[PDB]
Amino acid sequence: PSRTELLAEEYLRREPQKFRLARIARLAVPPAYQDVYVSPDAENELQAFGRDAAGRLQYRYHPDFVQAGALKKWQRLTRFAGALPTLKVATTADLRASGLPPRKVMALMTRLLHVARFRVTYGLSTLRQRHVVVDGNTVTFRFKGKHGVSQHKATSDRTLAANMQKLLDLPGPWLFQTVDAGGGERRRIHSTELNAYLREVIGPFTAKDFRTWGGTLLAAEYLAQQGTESSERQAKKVLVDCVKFVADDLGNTPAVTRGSYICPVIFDRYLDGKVLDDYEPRTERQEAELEGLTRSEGALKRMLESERT
Repeated sequence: PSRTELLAEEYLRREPQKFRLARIARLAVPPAYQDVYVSPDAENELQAFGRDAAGRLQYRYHPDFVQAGALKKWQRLTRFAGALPTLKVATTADLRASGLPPRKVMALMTRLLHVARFRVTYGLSTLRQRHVVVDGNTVTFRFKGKHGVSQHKATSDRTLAANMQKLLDLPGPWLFQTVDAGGGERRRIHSTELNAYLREVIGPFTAKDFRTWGGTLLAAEYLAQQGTESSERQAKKVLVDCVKFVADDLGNTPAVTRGSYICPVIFDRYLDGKVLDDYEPRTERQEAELEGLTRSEGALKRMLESERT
């Protein structure tokens, strides 16, 4: 199902009465909106959704996402991790579609933003057919990104490779195209269209969250692999190395990477001798809270959660 369809089996339906307190009224959801679902849980990032007068989805978010500087980076990232399982459901629904309809191509792109940390010189939405090489199940991207910075990313996925091969069957130069069955109607997917799709599937989170989350996860994995250091001087040197590694991956400078991409909580922990491993669930309940996340993703979520009071 789609995100809203998945949440429709959970959310309260607006009838002016609600059916399966003052928080809902504060959202000020326009009364003329149709099939309005509102959250029974106060914590949900998506607090309300409904259809406007043109049959378009409209959203009201938790005030924490609209208030100026309401969330620390670690808070935003833990909430983002909570949104990943739902994202996986939504993109799969679109990927099961036949051929190359717009939503399927955008789902493919979204998956690439997630797994490879691309930005939306080139970014994901401006890739050309020359920028991708498919060898069996391996898809390798090589392009010059923002400020001419290197981006080299390889992923192995049968359905990704198969879909990439379908795209490469179309006339170039552009990579991400949607086409009808006959072949006569073909156009590019542009950044505006993709960003709109992201609003649906991950809103209030944005494409940037894939890179802050992904950068933080890559950093945490890097540190876990290197292992802790006894010397403070040495441990801090490892942090500098880690920033360089992640910066190279993300196509950023080290300064911007440490400043904005790697959540510094992971560095605080490392300097105190703690890594991803140390944050694995210790009960069934804890593992259940991490449903839909990978081992590494779940461990990162718990590490970030350790910042809570």
